[PDB]
Amino acid sequence: GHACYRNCWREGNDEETCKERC
Repeated sequence: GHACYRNCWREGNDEETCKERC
């Protein structure tokens, strides 16, 4: 499971960015 809300943002996106995705 699940990195689309873990380091998803920590890479080079915001906490909302992944939101629209995952």
